[PDB]
Amino acid sequence: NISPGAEPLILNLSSNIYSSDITQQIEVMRWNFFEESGIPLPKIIVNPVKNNDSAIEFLLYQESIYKDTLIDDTVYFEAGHAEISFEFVQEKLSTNSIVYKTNKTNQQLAHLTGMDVYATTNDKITFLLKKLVLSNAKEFIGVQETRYLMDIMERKYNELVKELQRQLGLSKIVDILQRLVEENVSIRDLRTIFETLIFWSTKEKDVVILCEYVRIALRRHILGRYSVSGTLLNVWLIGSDIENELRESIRQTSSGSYLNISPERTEQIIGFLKNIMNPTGNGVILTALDIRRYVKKMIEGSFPSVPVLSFQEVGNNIELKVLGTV
Amino acid sequence: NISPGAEPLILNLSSNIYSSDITQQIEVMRWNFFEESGIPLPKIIVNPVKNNDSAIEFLLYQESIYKDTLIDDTVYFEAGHAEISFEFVQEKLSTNSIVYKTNKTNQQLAHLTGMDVYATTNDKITFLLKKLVLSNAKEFIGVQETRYLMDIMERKYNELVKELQRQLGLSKIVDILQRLVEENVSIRDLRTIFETLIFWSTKEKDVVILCEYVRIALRRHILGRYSVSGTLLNVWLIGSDIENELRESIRQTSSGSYLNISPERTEQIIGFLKNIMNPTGNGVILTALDIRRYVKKMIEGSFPSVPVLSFQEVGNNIELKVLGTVN
Amino acid sequence: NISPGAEPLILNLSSNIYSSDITQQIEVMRWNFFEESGIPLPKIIVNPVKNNDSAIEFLLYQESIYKDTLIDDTVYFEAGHAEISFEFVQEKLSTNSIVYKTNKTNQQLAHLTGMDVYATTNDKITFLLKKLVLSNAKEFIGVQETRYLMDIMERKYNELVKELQRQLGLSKIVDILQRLVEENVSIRDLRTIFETLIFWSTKEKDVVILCEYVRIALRRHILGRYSVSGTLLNVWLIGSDIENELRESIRQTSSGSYLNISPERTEQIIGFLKNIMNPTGNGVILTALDIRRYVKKMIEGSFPSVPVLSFQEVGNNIELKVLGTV
Repeated sequence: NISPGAEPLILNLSSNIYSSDITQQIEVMRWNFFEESGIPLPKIIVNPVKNNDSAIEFLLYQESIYKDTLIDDTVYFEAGHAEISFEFVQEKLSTNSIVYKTNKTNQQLAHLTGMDVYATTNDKITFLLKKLVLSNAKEFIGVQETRYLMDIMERKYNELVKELQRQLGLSKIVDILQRLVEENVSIRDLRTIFETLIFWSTKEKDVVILCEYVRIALRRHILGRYSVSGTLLNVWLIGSDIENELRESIRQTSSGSYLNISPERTEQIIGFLKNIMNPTGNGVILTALDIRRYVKKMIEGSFPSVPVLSFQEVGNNIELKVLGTV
Repeated sequence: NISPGAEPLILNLSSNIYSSDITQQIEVMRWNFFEESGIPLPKIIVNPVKNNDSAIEFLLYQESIYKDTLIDDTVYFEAGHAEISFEFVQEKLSTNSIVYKTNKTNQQLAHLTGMDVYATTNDKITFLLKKLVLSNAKEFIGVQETRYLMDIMERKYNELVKELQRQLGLSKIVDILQRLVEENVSIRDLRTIFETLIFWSTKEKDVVILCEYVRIALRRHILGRYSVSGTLLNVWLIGSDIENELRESIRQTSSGSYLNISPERTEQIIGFLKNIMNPTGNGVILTALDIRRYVKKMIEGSFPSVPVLSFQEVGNNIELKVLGTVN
Repeated sequence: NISPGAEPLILNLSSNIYSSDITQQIEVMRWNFFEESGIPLPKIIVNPVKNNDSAIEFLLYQESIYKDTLIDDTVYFEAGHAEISFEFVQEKLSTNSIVYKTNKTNQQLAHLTGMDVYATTNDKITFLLKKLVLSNAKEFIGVQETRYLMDIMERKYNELVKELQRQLGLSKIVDILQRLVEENVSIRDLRTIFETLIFWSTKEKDVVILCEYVRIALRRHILGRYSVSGTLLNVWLIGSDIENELRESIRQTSSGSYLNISPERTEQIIGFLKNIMNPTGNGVILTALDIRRYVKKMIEGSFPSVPVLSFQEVGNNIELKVLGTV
């Protein structure tokens, strides 16, 4: 018979690479993703393909998102605040995500240096899967999933849900939760989010503004991720001249808001930042609340995966180390 | 399966320090906190960590709020109206709370002087826990907890609750109770609070104003905490010039009300008070009702944990001893 | 588990003073208080403290209202219309109440003179308890207690209650009953009070005015308390000049009504009265209805516990003896 709709996630593995234990390991990855992101992923379907070409493929709503061949001669790795190590190879995984590859001979030096390394087939598969999902997180949270987070969360917190439903429309709650996952903020702490929306729902009606109040209320989550050992934050600044120019350039229409700036000046502004920033990263850009969403959307696509915060979200209690200013 | 939301409180203890009796002792601390604050805390979860580094950590809604290592060479203490004693070490526990540490050799002198001292692992844990909770009290009282205080409190006082629900909206009751816990006022006496709100609900609608009438009605609780032996209160004053200047500087917007004053003048005003006040504390600042909330929010962060009262909340019956005035 | 709220009344007694019979005697005091005041007190909790310091303490809604030590060398007494007797010691018990103390050796002369004397532990406790409650009577009558007086009082008088509920709001009935207990008027006769409010509810709406009509209707209770043997009333008068000046000084706002008079003139007015009045008391001050509530609130705190009546509440049938005029 006919199924409800396109299957959400399918993994095709050549039978050379396939194994009977990967299903259980994948079911374990779903929990780690939910506890860190607070996004409940659907059930993953894994199909063995009766070919021995060592190929793999990931399908999102039955469209191919990634296809490649696994080899034993190489190994994938991840590095934190640690220093750069020789012979690394960067490869793009999506328009907004990149992974690091190396020859297996380099394995122990990275492991000894403190880097995390993935070498077995099940590691490589699980690593690629989690990075591909994080890149498409906005696709997994919509009307039917929002309603599921509210059906749970009413077996306890029952009055909090009733009050929220009376103050905001369900279609508005969906837009707020989507803007948070778009920038990797975690939505695990729902009562902080719902309590903050109930309080401001009567005073403000702009969905783009409510988003920033929810971000300020999540201070402990944001600082606990980007700061080092909770005591210091590395920073780059935009400066009063560019901030003033950008603040004045704002425009709006029924479709939304945008900036009236030329492509040349935009590329120049980006070029200044590109020249000042070190390729090692490990830093953040601070800005005023009025321009933050536009500065992020402007920089997006050039040296992506760099966080942009604000002087209100970041508190006065922490220490700031400045590494440059545009 | 999936849990309702982030767990409210988790304590991680290295298995060297862990013991089987601490759960029961923690359950006893919850009662003492409820009777003094009137805030009902959720169930605390304690996890043993199979490491022997003597480390501990507290998680609030799964984010780390404090992490440290316990040692046997030092002891924590608390002092009331008593005099200052030698070799004390101050250490910050949060942006708005500080604790005093000392070497174990000093234990009996403080104990003999009348100070309270905490030395065993269970004491140190329970002491740090209560101080961290008091610092975050505003986080534990919201929409779902307010509704719980009203479901209890209707098995008796049933008509009082019906009248309150008809006069005020639940979201408004939540803002009032939060402003009280923000300044350590106790919310244990709910009928005094509910009776006062039913009386003024028609005459006044500003939530920031209703808060002050509830404070005046709680006179016996406030005086019984800061006065000495119920007979005398130590005081510092703001004076007519600064009060008049501050009263005129008030401004407002849809987000709320604020003061139009320069950072330099603000720092100077604070500097005068910082110079006049003695490091021992044991005193209070009196002010007019119109400026009290702003004076508190202004001084906050510089020499914190100093109470600010008013001439209407404090009665004419008690005696006032003045220890200085800003000019 | 969690109790409804702060316990209304708790008595802490040191084991040196505690006894197994005081509970029954306290339960007897509740009846005497209800018949005289018409206010139904909650159940009193008595806790023994395992110390022998002879100390006692009273807690009102878990806050300490009085704390002291009982001794055998002294005795408390009360005197009516009788003359002043030697060696009395006055001590304040609250902002508005004072008690008289004496050495136990003086016991029989006072007893013989006709004064009432309290000497045993149970007497001293019961005497202090009743005086502390009368001082705080306004705290024991509110929304939940008013509703209780109306649930009783409908097993009979059922139509009277229905008519009252249709004419006045419950929050308005609470303010009227509180103003009566604030000035020691008894609320035992509820049908006289309810019948008077049903009659005036349409003609007058000011809660401060309805209070005076209810006082006039209670003439037999008021005269039966302050007059001597029902035939004569001792009086002090304000006079036409001060009454006229006070009548003109009235002002009002949303919070209520008040007098526009200087502190110096206020202290002078009080000083005149303080000089004319004899320390023995046993008298009353008469005034016009328009100023009575303000004159009481003005004199309050200086030589308190002195009744203030009016020419409408007091009838023309009784004889008046004048002891001075300001």
